Amino acid sequence: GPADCCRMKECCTDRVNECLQRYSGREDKFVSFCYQEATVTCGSFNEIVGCCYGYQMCMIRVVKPNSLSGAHEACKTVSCGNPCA
Amino acid sequence: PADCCRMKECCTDRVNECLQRYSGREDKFVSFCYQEATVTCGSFNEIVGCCYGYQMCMIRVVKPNSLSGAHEACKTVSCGNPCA
Repeated sequence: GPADCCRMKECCTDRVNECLQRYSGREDKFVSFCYQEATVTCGSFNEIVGCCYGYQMCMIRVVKPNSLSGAHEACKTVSCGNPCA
Repeated sequence: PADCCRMKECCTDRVNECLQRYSGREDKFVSFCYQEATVTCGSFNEIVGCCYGYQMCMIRVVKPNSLSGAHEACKTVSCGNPCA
């Protein structure tokens, strides 16, 4: 149950990044898994949407094996979209 | 493309700028300026507005001629649920 949507976003992108850092060499295959993990820990206002949906979509588009950091740096500021639906 | 961080920053900036027009009477204009900020920055629920926690914080803290301190105190406060 997040108290603030922006804090939720910051938490979201940090946690996804760290999680994907655990999956080095296969990061692209774990973007969704790590996003779900981040949604549980950081919370969400709609669990279907999660803690930052635009970031998940960006990372799915961009993340390649052993290339995590550039993808995260590029995607972390993208608009999350509507947290409600 | 909406973003709640950008929305929050827009919200508090716009409320502050709006209240800067009402020097000496800021306390009476907090809600007005929050409506102005909500229209300008957008919201995910128009009744809730662009940052509800900030509105309530400013209602509590803003006194005549002390706007900047109030804004500084309130601008990082939790917005609450943007949806309802």
